[PDB]
Amino acid sequence: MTQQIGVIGLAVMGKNLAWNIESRGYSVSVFNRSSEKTDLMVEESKGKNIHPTYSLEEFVNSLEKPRKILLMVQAGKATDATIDSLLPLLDDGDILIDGGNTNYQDTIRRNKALAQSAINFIGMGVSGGEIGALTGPSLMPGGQEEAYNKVADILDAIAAKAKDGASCVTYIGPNGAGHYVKMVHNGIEYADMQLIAESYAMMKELLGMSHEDIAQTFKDWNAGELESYLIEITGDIFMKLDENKEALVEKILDTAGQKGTGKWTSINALELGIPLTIITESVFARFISSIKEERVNASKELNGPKASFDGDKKDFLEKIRKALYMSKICSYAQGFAQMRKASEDNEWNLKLGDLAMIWREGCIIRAQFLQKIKDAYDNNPGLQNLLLDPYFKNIVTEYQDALRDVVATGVQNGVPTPGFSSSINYYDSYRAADLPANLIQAQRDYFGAHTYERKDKEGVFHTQWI
Amino acid sequence: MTQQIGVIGLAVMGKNLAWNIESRGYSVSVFNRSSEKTDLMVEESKGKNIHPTYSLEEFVNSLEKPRKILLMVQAGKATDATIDSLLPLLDDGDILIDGGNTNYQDTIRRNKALAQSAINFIGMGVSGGEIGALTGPSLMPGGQEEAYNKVADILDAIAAKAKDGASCVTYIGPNGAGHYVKMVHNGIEYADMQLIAESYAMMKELLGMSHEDIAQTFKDWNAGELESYLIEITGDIFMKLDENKEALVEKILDTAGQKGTGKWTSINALELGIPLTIITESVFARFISSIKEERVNASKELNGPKASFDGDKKDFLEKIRKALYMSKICSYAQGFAQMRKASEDNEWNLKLGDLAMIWREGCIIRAQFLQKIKDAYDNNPGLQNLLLDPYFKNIVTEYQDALRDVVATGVQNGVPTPGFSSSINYYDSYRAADLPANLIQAQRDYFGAHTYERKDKEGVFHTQWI
Ligand SMILES: [Ag+]
Ligand SMILES: [Ag+]
Ligand SMILES: [Ag+]
Ligand SMILES: [Ag+]
Ligand SMILES: [Ag+]
Ligand SMILES: [Ag+]
Ligand SMILES: [Ag+]
Ligand SMILES: [Ag+]
Ligand SMILES: [Ag+]
Ligand SMILES: [Ag+]
Repeated sequence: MTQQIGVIGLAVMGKNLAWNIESRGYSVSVFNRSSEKTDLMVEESKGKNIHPTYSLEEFVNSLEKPRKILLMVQAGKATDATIDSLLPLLDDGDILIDGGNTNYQDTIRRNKALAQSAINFIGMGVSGGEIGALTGPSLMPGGQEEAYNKVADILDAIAAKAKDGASCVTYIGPNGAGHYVKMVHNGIEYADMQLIAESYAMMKELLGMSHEDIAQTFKDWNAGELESYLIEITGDIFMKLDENKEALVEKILDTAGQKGTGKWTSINALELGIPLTIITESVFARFISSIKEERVNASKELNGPKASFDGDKKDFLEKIRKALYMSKICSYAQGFAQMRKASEDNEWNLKLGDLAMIWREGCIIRAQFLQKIKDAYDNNPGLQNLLLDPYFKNIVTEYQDALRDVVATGVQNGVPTPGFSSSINYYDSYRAADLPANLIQAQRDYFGAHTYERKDKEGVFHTQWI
Repeated sequence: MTQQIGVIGLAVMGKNLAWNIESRGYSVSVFNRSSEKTDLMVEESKGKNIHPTYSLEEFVNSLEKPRKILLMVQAGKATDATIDSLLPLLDDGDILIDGGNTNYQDTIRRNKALAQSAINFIGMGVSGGEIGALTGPSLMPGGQEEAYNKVADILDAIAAKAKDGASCVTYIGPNGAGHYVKMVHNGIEYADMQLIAESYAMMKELLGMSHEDIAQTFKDWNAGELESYLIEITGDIFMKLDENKEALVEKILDTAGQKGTGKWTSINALELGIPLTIITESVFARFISSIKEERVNASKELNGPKASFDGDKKDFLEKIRKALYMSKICSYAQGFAQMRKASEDNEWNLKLGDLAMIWREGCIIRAQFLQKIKDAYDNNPGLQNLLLDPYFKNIVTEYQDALRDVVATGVQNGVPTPGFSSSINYYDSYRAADLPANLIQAQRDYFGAHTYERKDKEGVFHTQWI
């Protein structure tokens, strides 16, 4: 009278995972604090091996040992409440797996505390949404390596299967390493969406393209280097019409939301001293678009240039394509530099070549762009920046002319390009052998006596500038 | 045998403050954990009323009550260690004042904990460097208002006197409001230093200007609307010669440092949901300046355009002046929108018109720019963005033409302008009644089923996009 794994939190995500685990031949117990949601699942699981429970004691006593408990409750304090109530009921060696979109610092705090009580805590990032959770998500579990191996086969059976037959799951590293990589991957998707949005803004407000030509443009781009799940979905979106045979994408209110992570990865980059300019401008861009009523009033008070393009539009369309691909490359270069620094500071010993399976960028499809990131770090693990990898190096040095043109016309025509500008600014700052920071060092030496180093002489110096 | 106020932490900042307090006629006790610096201060204070102590017990018993203890020790944990040791020796109503560059979150924690022991805590930001603390610093005290009034006469006597006679000290608000405003003010200074740096970069790299042409340019600008302490000193820095009459600022290693605050103010804006693009890009720009060796090898692998300017150099230099002024306005707009949001979330009831005395920007000189910031919020306290203030609004809408030319010329010439591009992008996005976030909402509605709103009809909607 025992089950092999239990799930707590029977919302859409937790219910779908329990069904996924069940469909592989595993006996699953379930529990929900409010009882109406757990017996609801019972009526939907008439043929499935799902054993409902209605108390925390019954749920824990229903699982074989070492117990494997998958936590799919609300992020934040509800998760801490579930762990705090489970802890006195658990036994030494049990495994708690938090599959929610947790801040990695909370995963580190819980994994450290429960380890003192001989309880394993695996923070697992889950990608795929409700659809993927049912059929096969991609998982980023982090925590005790021995606890992962005890549950590796369950995670392997329920995870997505790539083209190579490989499971979309691997051990990221200790404690909060899994939730961290999940956060950084989502932050990289933040940048890609903002760069695709900027590409659509120029195709619409500058080239005056229809929603038919816009959709066909992205589908063309998805066939080449820009092949990604986001580009493919973007093309289909511009083809879904509404009541009056109009593009529904244009009637959607332009206020972008975010459930954290975007804030989290930019805050982390600032803490690590990593320049995550493109992902941070993307998070800021979502902030600005939420002040919609404030923006509409500002539009009536702040004038700007009228967008005009008299030249060859289809060659400018290709320049936008090169600008999008290069800015995406700088996006990853910043994001993977962030991951390298984070593994150093957290002593995670991460393998960046193994952390290139981003979901929205073509995960199961084995997108060529992802394998190029993996191979770059695989061939040179000590690689300091993806911009210096021979492949990406060759592209950004040839595509920079297109990005500079696209940024220039965008600014001169009043169409904001926070992500495009960040990329060409990053490439120009990163490649600059000399920066005007020497002037900043001089000001800092005067105002706060912070001293300075020199380019010709060794040592540190202070100067009476006045 | 009791003094009126005590100082703990006898480095140069705390020793200068104690001397400042003494020079106004107050009896001062001093103490340092390691006694060696204490009885070095007796050797330097022969004629002044400085009573040294060598135990925390003696230091506490040497002060009249309610005791006024100014903390000037190492930021963070040395401060917490001094507080933890002081607490069992204090009495109800005693006032601890931390004058270090402290994260405002630490002040909120300390003020709440000490209040439960009937101990006042004042987090006080101090600006002006070491010479300022000796002759007259800028003070931003925050904490118990009744405790501020008990030390207000001492703070007013030692603080700098602006050129309208007023002492640059004022009660900012409860708990961490004082250190918070110091953090936001420093963040605004970060942006202005990076924008001045970008201005100098194009004067040299693009306009091929001299080092005395560059110097006289900043002094010319300091005579107009761009008058600030920063610009005036930037002109003096370019006049500092070395032994062989070379410009000394050209020899300083271009690695800009930072002691926090810049990180903190950008992390805070991300937490508040405030688009602080210009200040954050400047913080990231300092990060990029640190990887000097990495930048030097990147310069040998990543090519860019050769900077060249054919047109009127004087006409472009005036555009750089307009680009600098508008970008400065756009950073103040972000910085003061951030302060309004923080007063709301923290319940500080901040009067933004009284929080415009930024040190490096001309607070002691009562710069015309800072008074226009004060007048903007005095004339309209509910003002949501300084871009909407009639004075600033008429300047940004005229100067945008110059900023766009400066940004576009920089991108096409490979001179990185992260702050200039951020400002014009911030202006274009804030004035945009419609942004491409509608596409981001459609993508989110597909991947995570996050639903969306419409522009024409009210309600929430979810679409199957394929
Ligand atoms: Ag995979
Ligand atoms: Ag991932
Ligand atoms: Ag269409
Ligand atoms: Ag993935
Ligand atoms: Ag995958
Ligand atoms: Ag003042
Ligand atoms: Ag200040
Ligand atoms: Ag000179
Ligand atoms: Ag000031
Ligand atoms: Ag002042």
